[PDB]
Amino acid sequence: HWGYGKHNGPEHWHKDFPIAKGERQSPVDIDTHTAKYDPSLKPLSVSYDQATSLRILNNGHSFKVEFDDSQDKAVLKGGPLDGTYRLTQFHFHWGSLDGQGSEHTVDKKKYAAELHLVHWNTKYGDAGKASQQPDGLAVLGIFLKVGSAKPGLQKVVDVLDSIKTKGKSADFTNFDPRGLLPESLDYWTYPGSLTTPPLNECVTWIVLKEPISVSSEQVLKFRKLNFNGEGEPEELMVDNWRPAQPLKNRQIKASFK
Ligand SMILES: NS(=O)(=O)c1c(F)c(F)c(S(=O)(=O)CCO)c(NC2CCCCCCC2)c1F
Ligand SMILES: [Zn+2]
Repeated sequence: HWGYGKHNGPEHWHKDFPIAKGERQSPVDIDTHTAKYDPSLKPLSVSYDQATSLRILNNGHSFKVEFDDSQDKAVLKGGPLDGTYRLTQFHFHWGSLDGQGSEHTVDKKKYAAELHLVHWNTKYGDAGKASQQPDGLAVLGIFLKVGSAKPGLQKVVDVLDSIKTKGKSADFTNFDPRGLLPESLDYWTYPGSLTTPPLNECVTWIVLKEPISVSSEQVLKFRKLNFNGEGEPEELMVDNWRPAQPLKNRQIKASFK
């Protein structure tokens, strides 16, 4: 029943999910001047060569591309992480206009959108179980700015007209998420939470410093999606971002100087 609107959006979520007011909620503003360079952090290992995309779905909040995560096929390790995290899905958050849409901010700057690649720690066996653990998930966050097109995104944007309204899905195989990554894997990292209900405090966030560029046409297709189900009043799926939450005692670490 939650969403992003005036009566059911982020300021209301604490009533159903009191963890919304917890000590490690996400997203956050990344103050780049107070982030601590940690020379002991590892390079992030992203191993997406054998990834198997399966389907794309409009769930009424975002859209999400789900992967075969029953094998060790698309894994994140290294960086701040201990052990192996398997990719289960990615999704995006975006704005009604180019000056907003990201969840994280950088020195208060909002990006047009943010891509989240969600991974779960294999020591917990399954994504639901992992979501109940303090080190259960690792989410790789990538900012999107509007400028030149990202050719690797086009396969995603071109099927969005088939999943316009809540509950629609389609097969979506052979999508390579490597085509969504920027050149650099320099990153900030901090302990946080899911940014949607149930808001569990189970995420190690890894947010890349380098944005990708996407074109105005690509992001316009995101904005044609609908929050509503077919046959309810039309509400365009825009501004599906949670604003920055208090950092509380946490340190953000940088992998770079
Ligand atoms: N931003 S985020 O990465 O914290 C996020 C979402 F915004 C999001 F919408 C989803 S969702 O569509 O699946 C809706 C429920 O929050 C997940 N998904 C993860 C969290 C759900 C629990 C199971 C663990 C892996 C999926 C999710 F991780
Ligand atoms: Zn997200």
